[PDB]
Amino acid sequence: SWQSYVDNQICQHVDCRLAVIAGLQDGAVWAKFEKDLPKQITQQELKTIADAIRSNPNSFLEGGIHLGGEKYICIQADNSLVRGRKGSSALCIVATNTCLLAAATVDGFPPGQLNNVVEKLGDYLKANNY
Repeated sequence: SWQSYVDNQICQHVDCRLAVIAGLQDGAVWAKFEKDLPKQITQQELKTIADAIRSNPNSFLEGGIHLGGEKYICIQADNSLVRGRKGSSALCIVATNTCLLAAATVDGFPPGQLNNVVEKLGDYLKANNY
């Protein structure tokens, strides 16, 4: 299931604050895991991200990356990979052929392990034409 990808492939390999798989066209949530977020992740947040990663990755520089009612400052943005930080919490977002994959880790978790896990799942999905 989509939820098993979130709970196992992502959140048993990193210590998640959040993880989500959503549709790249409409931001529909296919699966999600949350820890202790100020607000539940919304389709509106996901669609905003999807539209920016598809049409203008620079938009994340103005006003940040909003997910779970939290703002992450952008440290990397292009049409298939966006990364951010909120304090010592890292965020990594990938666009596959059909999906947005996003995960953020608890305070202090190594950003590179997060990036490696998300990018690896993205590559698996892309290799299956997802």
